[PDB]
Amino acid sequence: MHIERLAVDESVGRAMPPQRFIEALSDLGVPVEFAGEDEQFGPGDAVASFGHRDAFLDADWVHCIRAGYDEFPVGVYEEAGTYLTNSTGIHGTTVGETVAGYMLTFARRLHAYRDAQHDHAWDLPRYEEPFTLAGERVCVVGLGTLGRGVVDRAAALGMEVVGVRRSGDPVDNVSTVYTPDRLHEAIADARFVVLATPLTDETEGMVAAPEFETMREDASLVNVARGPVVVESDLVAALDSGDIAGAALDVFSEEPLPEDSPLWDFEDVLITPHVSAATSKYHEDVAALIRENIEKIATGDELTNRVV
Amino acid sequence: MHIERLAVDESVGRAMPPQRFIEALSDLGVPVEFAGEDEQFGPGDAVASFGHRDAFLDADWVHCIRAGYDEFPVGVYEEAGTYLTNSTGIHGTTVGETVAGYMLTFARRLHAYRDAQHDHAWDLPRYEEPFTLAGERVCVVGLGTLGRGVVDRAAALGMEVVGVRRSGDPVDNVSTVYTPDRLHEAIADARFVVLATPLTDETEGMVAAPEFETMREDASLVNVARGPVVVESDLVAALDSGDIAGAALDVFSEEPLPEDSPLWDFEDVLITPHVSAATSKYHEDVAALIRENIEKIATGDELTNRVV
Ligand SMILES: NC(=O)c1ccc[n+]([C@@H]2O[C@H](COP(=O)([O-])OP(=O)(O)OC[C@H]3O[C@@H](n4cnc5c(N)ncnc54)[C@H](O)[C@@H]3O)[C@@H](O)[C@H]2O)c1
Ligand SMILES: NC(=O)c1ccc[n+]([C@@H]2O[C@H](COP(=O)([O-])OP(=O)(O)OC[C@H]3O[C@@H](n4cnc5c(N)ncnc54)[C@H](O)[C@@H]3O)[C@@H](O)[C@H]2O)c1
Ligand SMILES: [Cl-]
Ligand SMILES: [Cl-]
Ligand SMILES: [Mg+2]
Ligand SMILES: [Mg+2]
Ligand SMILES: [Mg+2]
Ligand SMILES: [Mg+2]
Ligand SMILES: [Mg+2]
Ligand SMILES: [Mg+2]
Ligand SMILES: [Mg+2]
Ligand SMILES: [Mg+2]
Ligand SMILES: [Mg+2]
Ligand SMILES: [Mg+2]
Ligand code: NA
Ligand code: NA
Ligand code: NA
Ligand code: NA
Ligand code: NA
Ligand code: NA
Repeated sequence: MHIERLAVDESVGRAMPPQRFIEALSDLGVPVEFAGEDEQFGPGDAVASFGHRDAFLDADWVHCIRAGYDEFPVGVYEEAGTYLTNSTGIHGTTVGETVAGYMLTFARRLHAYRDAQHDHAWDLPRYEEPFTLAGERVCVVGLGTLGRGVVDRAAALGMEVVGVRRSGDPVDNVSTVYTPDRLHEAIADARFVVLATPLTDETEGMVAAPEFETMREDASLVNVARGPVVVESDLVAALDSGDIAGAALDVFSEEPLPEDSPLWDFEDVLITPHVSAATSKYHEDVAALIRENIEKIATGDELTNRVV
Repeated sequence: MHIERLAVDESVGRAMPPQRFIEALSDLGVPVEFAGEDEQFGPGDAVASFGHRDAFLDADWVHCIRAGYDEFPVGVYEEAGTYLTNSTGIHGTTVGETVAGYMLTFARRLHAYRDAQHDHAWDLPRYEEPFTLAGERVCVVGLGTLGRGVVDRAAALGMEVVGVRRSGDPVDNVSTVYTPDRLHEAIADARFVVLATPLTDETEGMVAAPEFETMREDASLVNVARGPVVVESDLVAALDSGDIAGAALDVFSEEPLPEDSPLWDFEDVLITPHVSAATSKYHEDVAALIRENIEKIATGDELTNRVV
């Protein structure tokens, strides 16, 4: 096909300033322009956006600036003949680092020390509290971009790494790969269980009371996927009961996390506001995907990360 | 003529429960006995201690359970004929992990999110705040056990690593090493400056107003060495002025850090209570060194980590 301009929907501001992205693409080979929420599109238009608007169905191509596309109506794009791509592939370093940071925070007790800092308290941990990630086990559920970003960093810190993916096939830096059939075996002996799957009707509610029972009482859950992969109320009950020790949570069933959620108040819960992938260079990272697909369009090659 | 007993001074409790350590020393071939602060010593005694007591100068050998021995009067041990060893070599994984945790905390803004957690605030970072360690520069000052623990993990996370040591000679995972006379060159372009030297006459007050001026305004100091390597009042002044952005501090010129230190109150300072090396297995890690040196002394070999 033939792209005549890239419209940058104002919604991209949920992850990056639109002007930074626009200017980053000054040499793309088609003009790039800010688009407000009430604009119309037509033949030749590509649109980069955070979320979906029905107006985009008059464009030739929509690039979702997120990895997760579970809030796009994929069926309506098919019918309109509008291509849809996502941003999978670009979040491995940011998420991987964040998750390494969560794990090190728990091992080295940094969050407890931060709490004490507010009170000007020189508070020493219990002797049994501080440990090293070296030699501890992590299970990574989902072994795509996010999961591999986590795996690589965990392995380099000397962790024992296992994980779960649909094929069960070997993955670089993972000692043992399990199919989803064997989730309970995969999580049972892990100090950390990390969720890195898309939200689909197959992964929704995957981690609930029975999984928390299976998990070690000294283990922590990490959710950087989507909130509804966990049954949130079961997680609260598990934390209350001591079925698991704690959790690092970047995503929730309702975001922003409501103020009356019990999750805020657990010492060994870390709440982060859907920012495990945040980066001051997100504009460059998304721009690279746009450049790639503009080359594919020019040459008549299949688009990267095409959803429909 | 042999070591006939190992006394465990009560001061070891500053780091680990004494009876955990005593029980870890059950293999040794000499009895292991708790010693209170009024114990007398004599020929054939070895003593494991946190700090110095003049009573130890009647013993044959003191093992300091810390890496840093700056609080010991090394001069008087020589005249008394008492050997003195330290615990250098066992803190690379713990401190390396803690420092990686500090740097990831700053990059990923985890400390800011923890502050917000207390307020149930879903506070989003400014676009420029979150970054990745990958591609950022760290300068590690001191390239022994602690500094190489730091370096190896920084390198594995994709950082650019430079550093300083007395000889200025190469070190694995350090792309450029500088002599101490080139400290300002080493630190000038670093996003993180990590201190990992002993406290000596040479290093006391190494990092002061001129060093904070040279450092990038966006840089963070990490001190896991000893407080007095920094001129603490100059660090406060630099943070007030914005000469640097912040700091992760495990050690202080007075410990416990007084409740009225200005350092508690900076958002981008992390205070930790001299616990970057804390570990639930410290008793095992130190016992290994004791076993090693009991065997060295028994056989007439040079002692490991002999100071005097
Ligand atoms: N928190 C954040 O800011 C953030 C950032 C990016 C992505 N995400 C979320 O993470 C998801 C994954 O992103 P990605 O870029 O790694 O995608 P990806 O397509 O590269 O990887 C997905 C992986 O999940 C696996 N998977 C699917 N169903 C599974 C199941 N039932 N059990 C186990 N594994 C299963 C796949 O087989 C693959 O290994 C996104 O869909 C999005 O929801 C969150
Ligand atoms: N925070 C903690 O809990 C904790 C734990 C262990 C050690 N420490 C401190 O860290 C210090 C270092 O321990 P280590 O085991 O790494 O010691 P080490 O002897 O293995 O290494 C010391 C390093 O510092 C370097 N150094 C000395 N003078 C220097 C100078 N003027 N400029 C630059 N580099 C210089 C040496 O060349 C060497 O590379 C200890 O003496 C102790 O004070 C703190
Ligand atoms: Cl797969
Ligand atoms: Cl040296
Ligand atoms: Mg508006
Ligand atoms: Mg506690
Ligand atoms: Mg189940
Ligand atoms: Mg608990
Ligand atoms: Mg609360
Ligand atoms: Mg702020
Ligand atoms: Mg100077
Ligand atoms: Mg500033
Ligand atoms: Mg205060
Ligand atoms: Mg020998
Ligand atoms: Na991917
Ligand atoms: Na460990
Ligand atoms: Na459990
Ligand atoms: Na050493
Ligand atoms: Na970076
Ligand atoms: Na400066």
